Amino acid sequence: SVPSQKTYQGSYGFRLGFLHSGTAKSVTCTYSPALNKLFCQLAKTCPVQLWVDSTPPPGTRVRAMAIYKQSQHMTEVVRRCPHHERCSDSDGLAPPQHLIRVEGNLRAEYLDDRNTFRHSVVVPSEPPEVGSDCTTIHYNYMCYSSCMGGMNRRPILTIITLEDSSGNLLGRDSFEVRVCACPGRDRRTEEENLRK
Ligand SMILES: CCn1c2ccc(CNC)cc2c2ccc(-c3cscn3)cc21
Ligand SMILES: [Zn+2]
Repeated sequence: SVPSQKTYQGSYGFRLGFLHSGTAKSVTCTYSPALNKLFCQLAKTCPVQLWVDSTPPPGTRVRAMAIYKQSQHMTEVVRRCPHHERCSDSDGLAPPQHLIRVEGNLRAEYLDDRNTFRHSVVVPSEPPEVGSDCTTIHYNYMCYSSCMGGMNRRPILTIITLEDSSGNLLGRDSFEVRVCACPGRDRRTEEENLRK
């Protein structure tokens, strides 16, 4: 009923990484290590790095799923709001209900769980491009945290799982997400609040 969010590096040493994008008013996506929280604008590119200490097998996959952070809402499926699920902004692959999309990966697959009704998007694990030290997946979040009838200002977490070809767990990481109009300003505010 509630997927695990326990960090788990597993046998391959799996974990996420994030760019250092700053907090200027014009930034479209920025990650706060002190809050373990990503702030991004609606439907904008969010680069998420994948790191491992050793090479996983061919057919390893990487899945992303959103859940509500608060206890009283964890059982509710995170989905796009009644407006955005009907705004015909499909990319041809992502179902219009899904909050999380993968940008620019034709091997992305979108799951509606037959049992939990939860949504997820999964791509094959790939080695870094020649000359890079990690692999990057580009995610888009397709509703605002504030969207009425949808997330309705409730905070969410993204859970990233490394999986084998059967879907068995190999590694797990997670981060909070706020989809908002001004990520740089809101990251500065929430970090100030944390210190105060
Ligand atoms: C998880 C992304 N990633 C890395 C990230 C980071 C690194 C470390 N670079 C210093 C290596 C890999 C890596 C190697 C192989 C595969 C792979 C082969 S067949 C399927 N997936 C994937 C890899
Ligand atoms: Zn919405």
